[PDB]
Amino acid sequence: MEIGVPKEIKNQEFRVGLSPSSVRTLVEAGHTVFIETQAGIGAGFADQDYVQAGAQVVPSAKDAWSREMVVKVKEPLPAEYDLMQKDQLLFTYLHLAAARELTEQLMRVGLTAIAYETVELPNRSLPLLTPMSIIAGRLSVQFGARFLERQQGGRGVLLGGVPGVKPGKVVILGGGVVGTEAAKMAVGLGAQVQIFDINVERLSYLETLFGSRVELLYSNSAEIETAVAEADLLIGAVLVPGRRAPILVPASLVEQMRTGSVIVDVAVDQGGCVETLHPTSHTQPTYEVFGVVHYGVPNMPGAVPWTATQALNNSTLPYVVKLANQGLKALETDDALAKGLNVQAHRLVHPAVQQVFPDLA
Amino acid sequence: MEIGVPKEIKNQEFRVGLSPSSVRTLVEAGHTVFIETQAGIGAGFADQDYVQAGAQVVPSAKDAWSREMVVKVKEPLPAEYDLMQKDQLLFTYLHLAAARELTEQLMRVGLTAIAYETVELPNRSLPLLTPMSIIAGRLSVQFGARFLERQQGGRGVLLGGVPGVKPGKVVILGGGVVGTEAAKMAVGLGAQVQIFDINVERLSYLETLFGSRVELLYSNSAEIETAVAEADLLIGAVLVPGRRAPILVPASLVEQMRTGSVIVDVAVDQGGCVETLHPTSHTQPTYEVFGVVHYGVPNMPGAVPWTATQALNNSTLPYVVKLANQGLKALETDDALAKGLNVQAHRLVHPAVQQVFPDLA
Amino acid sequence: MEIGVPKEIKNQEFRVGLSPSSVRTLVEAGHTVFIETQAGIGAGFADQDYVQAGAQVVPSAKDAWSREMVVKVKEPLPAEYDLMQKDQLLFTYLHLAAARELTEQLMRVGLTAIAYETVELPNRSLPLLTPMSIIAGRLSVQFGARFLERQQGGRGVLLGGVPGVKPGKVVILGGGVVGTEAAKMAVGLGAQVQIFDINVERLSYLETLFGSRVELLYSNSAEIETAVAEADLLIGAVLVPGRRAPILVPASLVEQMRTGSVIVDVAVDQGGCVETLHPTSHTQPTYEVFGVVHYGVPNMPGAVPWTATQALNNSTLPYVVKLANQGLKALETDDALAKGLNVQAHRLVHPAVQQVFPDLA
Amino acid sequence: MEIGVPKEIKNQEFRVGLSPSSVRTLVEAGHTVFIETQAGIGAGFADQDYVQAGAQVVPSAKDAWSREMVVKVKEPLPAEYDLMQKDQLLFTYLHLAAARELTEQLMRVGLTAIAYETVELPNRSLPLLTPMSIIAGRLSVQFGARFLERQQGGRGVLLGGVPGVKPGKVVILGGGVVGTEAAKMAVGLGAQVQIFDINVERLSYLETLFGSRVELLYSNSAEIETAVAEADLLIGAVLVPGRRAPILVPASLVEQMRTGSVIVDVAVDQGGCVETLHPTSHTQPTYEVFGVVHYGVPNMPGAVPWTATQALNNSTLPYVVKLANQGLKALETDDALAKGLNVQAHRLVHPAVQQVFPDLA
Amino acid sequence: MEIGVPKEIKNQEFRVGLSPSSVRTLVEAGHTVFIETQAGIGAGFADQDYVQAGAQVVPSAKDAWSREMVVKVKEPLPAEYDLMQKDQLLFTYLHLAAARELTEQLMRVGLTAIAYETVELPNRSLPLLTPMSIIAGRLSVQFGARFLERQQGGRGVLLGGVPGVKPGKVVILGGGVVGTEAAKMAVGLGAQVQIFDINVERLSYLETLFGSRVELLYSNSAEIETAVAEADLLIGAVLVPGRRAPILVPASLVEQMRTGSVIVDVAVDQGGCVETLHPTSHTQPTYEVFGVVHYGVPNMPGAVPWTATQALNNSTLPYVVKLANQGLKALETDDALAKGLNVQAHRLVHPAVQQVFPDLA
Repeated sequence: MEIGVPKEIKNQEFRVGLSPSSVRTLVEAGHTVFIETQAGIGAGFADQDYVQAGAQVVPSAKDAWSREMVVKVKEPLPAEYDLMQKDQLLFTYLHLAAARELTEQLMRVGLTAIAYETVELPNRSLPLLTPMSIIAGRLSVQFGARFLERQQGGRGVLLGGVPGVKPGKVVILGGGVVGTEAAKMAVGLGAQVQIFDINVERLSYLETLFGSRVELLYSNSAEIETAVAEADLLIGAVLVPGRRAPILVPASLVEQMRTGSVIVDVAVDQGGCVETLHPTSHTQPTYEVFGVVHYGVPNMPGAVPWTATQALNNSTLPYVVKLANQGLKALETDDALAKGLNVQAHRLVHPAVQQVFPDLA
Repeated sequence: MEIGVPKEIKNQEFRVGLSPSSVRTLVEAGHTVFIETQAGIGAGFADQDYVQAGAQVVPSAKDAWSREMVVKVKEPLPAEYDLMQKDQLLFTYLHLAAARELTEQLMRVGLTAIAYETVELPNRSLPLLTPMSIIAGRLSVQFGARFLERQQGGRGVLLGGVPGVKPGKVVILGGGVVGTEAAKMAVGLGAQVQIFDINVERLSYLETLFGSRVELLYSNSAEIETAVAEADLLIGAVLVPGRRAPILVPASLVEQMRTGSVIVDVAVDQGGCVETLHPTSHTQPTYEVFGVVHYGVPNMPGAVPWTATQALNNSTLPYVVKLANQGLKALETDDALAKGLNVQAHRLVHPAVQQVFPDLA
Repeated sequence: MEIGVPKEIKNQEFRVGLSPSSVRTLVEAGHTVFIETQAGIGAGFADQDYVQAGAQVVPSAKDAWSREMVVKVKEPLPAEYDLMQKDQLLFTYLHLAAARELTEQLMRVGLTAIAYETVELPNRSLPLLTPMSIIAGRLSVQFGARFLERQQGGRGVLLGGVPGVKPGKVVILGGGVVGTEAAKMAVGLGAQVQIFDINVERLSYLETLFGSRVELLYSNSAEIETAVAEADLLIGAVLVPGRRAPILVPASLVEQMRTGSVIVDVAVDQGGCVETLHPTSHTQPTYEVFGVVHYGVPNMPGAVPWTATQALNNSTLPYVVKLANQGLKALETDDALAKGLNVQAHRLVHPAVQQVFPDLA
Repeated sequence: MEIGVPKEIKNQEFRVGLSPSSVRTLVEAGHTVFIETQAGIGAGFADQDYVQAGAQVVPSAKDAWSREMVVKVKEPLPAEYDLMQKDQLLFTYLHLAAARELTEQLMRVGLTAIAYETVELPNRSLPLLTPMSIIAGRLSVQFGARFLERQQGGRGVLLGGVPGVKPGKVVILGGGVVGTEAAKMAVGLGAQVQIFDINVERLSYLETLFGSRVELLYSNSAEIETAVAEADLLIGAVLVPGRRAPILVPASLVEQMRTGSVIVDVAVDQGGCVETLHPTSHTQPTYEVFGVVHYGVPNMPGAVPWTATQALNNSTLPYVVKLANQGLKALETDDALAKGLNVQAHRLVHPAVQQVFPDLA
Repeated sequence: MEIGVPKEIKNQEFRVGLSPSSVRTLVEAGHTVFIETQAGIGAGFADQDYVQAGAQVVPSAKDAWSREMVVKVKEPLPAEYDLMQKDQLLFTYLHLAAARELTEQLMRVGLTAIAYETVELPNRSLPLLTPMSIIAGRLSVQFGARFLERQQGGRGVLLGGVPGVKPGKVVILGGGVVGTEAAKMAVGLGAQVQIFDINVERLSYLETLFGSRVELLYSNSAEIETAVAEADLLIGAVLVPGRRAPILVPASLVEQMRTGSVIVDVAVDQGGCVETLHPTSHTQPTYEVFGVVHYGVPNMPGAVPWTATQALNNSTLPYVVKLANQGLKALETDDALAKGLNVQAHRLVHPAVQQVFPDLA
């Protein structure tokens, strides 16, 4: 099949739909791939690398959008609305329940659009999101460390301390994937770490990973208050993929934290468990509330496009190939794919999205 | 004895001569301490904290310089030349072999000046520098990680990678204190690590710390070239405390590195083992040469003043107390202290400094 | 019930159907056991040991084959065809889809034959094969190390290296049971290790076992090529228990490997992922192709009969007892046993074997 | 030479001068050994075991004291004063600077007495004490855990906690041998551990043992107060082998501890760093002060005589053999032995003991 | 809803139905809580702590039993029979199949009684027992160590030994939750450890926890005999929650153990795998049989009420809240709760209990 990859045009998006290794793999299965010049460049992949792999490098986005399957990272933007075609297959992150216009737009055109974020397994795991959740957990600690530096605005604490001096204290709210990758990094820098969770079984599993090196605590208001008051770095890791999280950290609690302490909430764009935290821009990543530093820049994984592109591809790849081979039948061979289907022939097919635009259905 | 602590006035210096715990300790031994208001603030110590400890908080630097012993972090600056007095004891980092004027200035006045950096043990270890060298080793990796982020200018690599994706490669030149603290952090973030050193015995000792988790290699030109060419993060850790280091990394080698790779050299202010690296300012911390990012901001420990002040104090403290108790006799009870003596009664006493200003002697 | 154990007569087979501890256990449940003299000897079990346990030691194979249940390790050989009886229960490794004659032979006679290798659980795990797969994974590294010695034909590399010298690189294709036991050993000797697998979830689980000590990579052609080209020891561990494996390592790739490198493929007898590798004999275990050493001797576990016999017994034992107690009814109490049934009363009952000799059905 | 071993008669002393393995070794070198019946029994060594080894088992202490060399664990008691002889060599723990009468007594008689505790190396290490110091460090945590049980009087805390529940906090004052063996055990039970010491170099070495699993803190009044106030188990491990320790823990500090907390001070018999702690008896091992449980039973190693006897012997053995071979000349071949000499021919030879009984000299 | 918590009156029971953190949580959901004075005291919770949390502290048990829901730890005792009321909800450990009278008694009264021990998940896991099983596993080693001390009656062995001396040997029968928590502690003290189990898959999982640090052995009579004969500490951990365990350790085996060895069987009250072990009292915790020390005191977790109360609450809490919110409907929303139901309106509803008092049904 013909597959195109346009360059991402969203602001600060440097990742790319397919890496050179994926392309090569796709080419070995017959398919032919067209990639817009410079598409791979922000992720560290030159056109040359795409050529060695068997890709035809195209000079314009129009030449990349004109194919049967377009494989991207972000949702299409208005600027590209006119490049889309009637019978395409579109495979990327869509987040339709948040873009009425985009949703209508794909409906008018009539292609079939598959969202990475809704392809779901029998377990209800979202295999195409996890890779990004892992990266975000790991980055949270890297950003946190940076903002604890005095020049960056923090109190000036080294997480690991030095023999004879207290290490930094990291408090993590949420013991899932994100919270666990975060703990790995903090423990790696030598910090003292506490993780809270409401699931004891999860707490039990974590002990098999960390032994007694980390404090594993049940999330109850009383313990949270004490812990939080003593933290140098507070990490919100309750990323329950639908509705906002209950506030575990109220502004009153935040007033009780030390000056130059830092908060990072992985769930910022969706809604976090920290009352005072809201999204910020790249230009002004942080703000203070009570002398406590808030970092609210979203899409953490976008900071490491080289790593992030491959991680995503390792997971999307088997799906891309299934689609290129079977075209639309794969939706009737693959249940998870079937679940990724959001729009087709002018119809809104995704039950969850229908619920949001109940009148679009 | 009366001891004063003025606020550091050097640009971007946030550390303070004595922390509250030191003060308290000093007070319990009879001595009385005077600290200029806000002196502790950049390090996270409010005046109140100094009061609980037994310090008298003074409103002006003049009130802090007027004592028998002044305890500081950095060298005195011209602005303070007129606050110094004839029979003081001055204890701080001086680095006289680099400041002719300062040196003359202390000579005119006639106090006795003891440099933290020359107090040396029979082993020739410099007990008052080590604490900062440890912190600098640990920070090198924290800075390096930050500059590998795409928005910061790097290729966009997560050091630890994710299962299924390659981790970052960190190459460390020098297996001493700095290089070893750096490896600890890199290994902690999940990176693949290589350390080079010319001392096999040192390599042998490192294996007792890391087992087979890190590659321990003999420093020879041939291996260095290969390693370096493949690095995402190159760390210069040859901090031989006198003369500049031989260039282990020539510009030609640097041209061979990947674009978006990062170099950090802990020995920048003194002279590093990387040809192309020179000091930079806080305002413009990095620059590119061959698409390779260079970070040249000196005094790494200044980023974590809270941690750095205590670490320094844990080491200087026993000396400060000896001086406050015995005054000038301690130099004749303590050999290491004796070695810290640089200037006294208008005379340049330090052999190494005499060698530099041979006509000042 | 009466249970016999004949001595294994296949060439180079030193294991035995039941160890002394199993016998004792069987005896405590009423059953009586007959074992041919010297049957246990290649595995390190003298007849005396069988006597203390309650076994009756028999002087001939005929005296051991004449019982209601015969428990063995390998398939019966022509030489023994005439010792078999009409209503026996035979429990051993059969591999019928590869022995037309054996299959016919058991059909003529009319006993019921249960194959260790087809007794399968609801998960489709083959509980009676796993023990051997674990041993084979562990041995692969032990053999590999031996063939890397110069006198054995390899380049002369110590896997662990020594401080200051590069360790050996081990590349493992397949992240399942075999590949994972192999990594354990290689990491144990100090080698640098990479594991490739197509299942990310499997890669994720492996990180919980190894942390960041091993490189966990997605199997794609591009990465495989690079890795393989740099390997000292290449281990094929794709042992998909039915059909041959896709060639992951083509002869062209092998021509690119260093001279004195070694390849071991655990799937040799069934068909491996390395093009150039074919079975060899004990007498001439290895051969060279492109200066690259190939080890092709099958049945790795046969090298450690003492360990291998107990491991097998720990797993077969509960089945042997069920059969001795309930006779043929156990097949209607035990689904897994039911699945092990291959031949009974002149009928070929195993669906998979029928598929191979569709005219035998 | 003839060597005797009497049974220890001190109350609650179950150890014995030589184990069976030592005896055997001594016998193989020519020497002949006489041991009083039941001498080994409290340590788990029956007379039979002594016989197999080559010892002659004697029915009375008189038969054991009558030899050229007597090897014991404790000091001789009045009851045995009359069994001693004029030219014996006595080798045991003496602690003369605390027993005027014993000292005079050995002077009257005229034997040469060598104290285990003063045999000292060029480093001033006391090789024959260390073994007991290691055991005491390990036991401190075992006793501490027991007294934290509610029925034993403590608050009812499990040191390791369980996932979801806080672990116990153990605070250790002193980072030497004792303090380090104690930390090993506490970390082993899953506790949260802090160690304080005044030597940073020692703190640095400890990090090579524990990594970031334990908090390594500089001993200053301020930090001690906070730590101590939060402890479940406080362990005093400043066992400076001459004079009493400075009080690190004043009664005022103890009033600030939680009820049901426990204190153990390894230096009780000599004088500890905890104000309120004094020796207690086996019959009433503990007492409360402020609701805080105090354990003051001395000679911790006496609780594990089997382990303690061998540990001691492994160290004394080479000395016992040197003495049996060279008799009194060994003191002029061995400097450390020379230093162990306390009394000889009616003369008090030990400089330290002379200082205490300056008129005995 | 109104919730009461009476003080536990059973002998040596110091735990309490709800901790202060639970109370607070319950109060934040509307409910109001009444706790008898001193109820929390044996667990380390003063009334004051209950007040801060929102509890009303009541002066009598009658004031605590008079509520709609009573939350306790142990079964009601005759002394309280008259405090119970007709429409209460009772939630505690009941163990009815062992108390005919209690059972009848709850039947007369007519409340609904829910047993912690029968609330069961689809897996048949008993979520409200596990917390206690974990604690008991950990304590087994702490008690064992204590009884190996000479004064306590054991041979005088330190589990960890010291370099140069043999460590203690711990043999654990049963590889489940209890046996695994026990191994964690023993390994933590430095002991040599063997675990036996009949499930190889379980043995396989344990290797992922311990690597090669522990010996993982299949439970067969022959190996058990040898192991046991060499043990210093034998731990019975076959706690199959219904019927007694098969005797793995017969008196004959016990006669073969060393004198001063210790046995602890976690399953004592229910019936253990050690023939000679029977329950003992607090007053006389142990007894000897063949010179081998037996510890038979039941309810190990009662020794650490502070830890044990929170652990239990972390698990019961979500159930208590569901009951307080939905009252009796929760039994028809929650299957696990439904399974906890034992008695209601004069009827014996629990199938297992009916089987025991078949005439009560």
